[PDB]
Amino acid sequence: QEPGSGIGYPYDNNTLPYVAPGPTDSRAPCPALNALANHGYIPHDGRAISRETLQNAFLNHMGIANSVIELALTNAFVVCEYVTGSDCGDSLVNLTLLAEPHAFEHDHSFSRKDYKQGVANSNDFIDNRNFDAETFQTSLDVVAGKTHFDYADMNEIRLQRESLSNELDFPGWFTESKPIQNVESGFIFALVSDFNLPDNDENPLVRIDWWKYWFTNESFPYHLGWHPPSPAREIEFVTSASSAVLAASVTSTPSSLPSGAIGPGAEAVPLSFASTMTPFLLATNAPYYAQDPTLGPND
Ligand code: HEM
Ligand SMILES: *[C@@H]1O[C@H](CO)[C@@H](O[C@@H]2O[C@H](CO)[C@@H](O[C@@H]3O[C@H](CO)[C@@H](O)[C@H](O)[C@@H]3O)[C@H](O)[C@H]2NC(C)=O)[C@H](O)[C@H]1NC(C)=O
Ligand SMILES: *[C@@H]1O[C@H](CO)[C@@H](O[C@@H]2O[C@H](CO)[C@@H](O)[C@H](O)[C@H]2NC(C)=O)[C@H](O)[C@H]1NC(C)=O
Ligand SMILES: *[C@H]1O[C@H](CO)[C@@H](O)[C@H](O)[C@@H]1O[C@H]1O[C@H](CO)[C@@H](O)[C@H](O)[C@@H]1O
Ligand SMILES: *[C@@H]1O[C@H](CO)[C@@H](O)[C@H](O)[C@H]1NC(C)=O
Ligand SMILES: *[C@H]1O[C@H](CO)[C@@H](O)[C@H](O)[C@@H]1O
Ligand SMILES: *[C@H]1O[C@H](CO)[C@@H](O)[C@H](O)[C@@H]1O
Ligand SMILES: *[C@H]1O[C@H](CO)[C@@H](O)[C@H](O)[C@@H]1O
Ligand SMILES: *[C@H]1O[C@H](CO)[C@@H](O)[C@H](O)[C@@H]1O
Ligand SMILES: *[C@H]1O[C@H](CO)[C@@H](O)[C@H](O)[C@@H]1O
Ligand SMILES: *[C@H]1O[C@H](CO)[C@@H](O)[C@H](O)[C@@H]1O
Ligand SMILES: *[C@H]1O[C@H](CO)[C@@H](O)[C@H](O)[C@@H]1O
Ligand SMILES: *[C@H]1O[C@H](CO)[C@@H](O)[C@H](O)[C@@H]1O
Ligand SMILES: *[C@H]1O[C@H](CO)[C@@H](O)[C@H](O)[C@@H]1O
Ligand SMILES: *[C@H]1O[C@H](CO)[C@@H](O)[C@H](O)[C@@H]1O
Ligand SMILES: [Mn+2]
Repeated sequence: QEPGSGIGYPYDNNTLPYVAPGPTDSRAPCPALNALANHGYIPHDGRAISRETLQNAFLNHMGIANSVIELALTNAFVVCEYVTGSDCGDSLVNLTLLAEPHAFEHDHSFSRKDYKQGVANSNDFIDNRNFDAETFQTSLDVVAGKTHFDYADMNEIRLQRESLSNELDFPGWFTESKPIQNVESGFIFALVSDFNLPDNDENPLVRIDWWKYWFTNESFPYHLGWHPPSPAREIEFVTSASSAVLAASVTSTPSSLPSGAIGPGAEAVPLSFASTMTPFLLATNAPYYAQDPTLGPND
């Protein structure tokens, strides 16, 4: 928000306004990075981003401690080297390259289509990067009529998304990514679980309106009473939440789940790519921004 607005106070004492991305700006397949870039906490153009810039942006403006993004930074730069063909040092070339498929970006996302989702031909690919309202609605509908959801509900959401993706993706494309997705499940609990409930740290419940605002608008749900978690969330909270989602009892089993969908997941680890492997082409679509309504500087 505008720095004088005081909207972030006393949690964020140095806010910057929302500015929609323009057609030449680089955006990510990540709703967090996109929100940060829309506020200029990382470059508004989404280019040439250092680790420290990301660390400070997350810590000071989202209540996410450095520990939470350690592996994410490692993988961002692994993917940068893979996509660009050379070491990216400590300047991430852009956000868009993070949508390189079957890498850090993965199938069965909560709010993005898959790279080969619903394509008639094997060489076809689509926008697996920008927010997709229809896709996100398939996640939201699992918790329809609710204001909050818990670990078991999140497990049901990711199963629905796995089922849909496995059915809709071009044959042979779908690849399960439980470890990375469920770190992201933990990220959702970390950012938009309801800290106004007495047992939030032990038993976090996601506020659906907060989640929907963050994902749809790629800005922060301050108007809904959200604020950055304080103290900043740490990695322990995230991986615990991740394990709790995958441990939760499934009471509704979708059909067409991949092998081993139900049950614990492997620890997320550093990515690696063969030098022989050429990257998949990146979707080239202009960056998504909310248009129904468009957002003001304080939104
Ligand atoms: C340097 C830090 C980060 C990097 C490089 C990064 C990168 C990514 C990438 C590549 C994806 C796409 C995966 C996919 O859904 O196919 C993604 C998704 C996601 N990210 Fe980030 N991320 C970072 C930090 C965070 C943080 C701190 C949060 C929240 C606290 C966050 C929230 C999410 C969520 C919820 C998704 C899933 C979106 C969906 O499934 O529709 N990210 N991120
Ligand atoms: C974010 O950065 C990535 C990585 O640099 C950009 O993707 C790459 O964009 C270049 C064009 O600047 C593409 O190069 C072109 O490739 C074709 C086919 O190989 C070739 O015939 C052309 O002469 C040219 O070299 C490159 O393919 C592409 N990389 C991938 C894997 O898709 C991306 O455009 C950047 N996005 C933004 C919004 O800044
Ligand atoms: C995206 O952001 C807009 C702007 O903040 C949301 O629309 C507003 O919602 C706030 C409460 O968060 C209300 O005070 C305003 O009356 C609304 N204004 C307008 C112009 O509609 C919108 O709800 C957000 N989208 C989602 C899905 O959360
Ligand atoms: C991205 O741009 C490429 C050319 O630069 C196209 O070949 C791709 O199909 C893809 O096009 C999509 O996004 C662009 C924005 O660059 C739109 O102009 C197209 O209409 C399309 O949606
Ligand atoms: C914001 O400023 C107030 C008043 O000076 C202060 O009490 C608070 O600690 C500040 N918040 C942060 C996160 O620095
Ligand atoms: C989440 O899981 C990690 C291991 O992946 C632990 O280090 C952390 O304490 C939490 O249980
Ligand atoms: C790890 O931490 C999470 C979040 O604090 C808990 O919900 C979980 O039960 C475990 O203690
Ligand atoms: C990972 O951690 C979660 C949260 O404590 C457990 O519920 C799960 O069984 C696994 O050990
Ligand atoms: C069985 O119960 C779980 C508990 O959350 C739900 O997520 C599911 O929809 C089904 O009703
Ligand atoms: C749906 O079915 C699966 C496998 O049959 C169970 O693991 C799940 O608990 C739910 O009943
Ligand atoms: C229980 O929930 C799962 C996941 O949302 C569905 O696949 C199933 O149809 C039932 O409603
Ligand atoms: C979230 O984190 C837990 C604990 O490391 C994993 O088991 C899960 O697969 C996801 O990566
Ligand atoms: C990480 O691992 C891959 C193999 O999966 C190697 O090709 C790469 O060079 C790095 O060691
Ligand atoms: C990268 O590009 C090579 C050819 O240069 C392909 O063979 C490969 O499948 C990938 O698309
Ligand atoms: C979002 O932006 C548009 C202009 O692009 C306005 O018409 C709207 O009222 C809101 O400010
Ligand atoms: Mn994805």
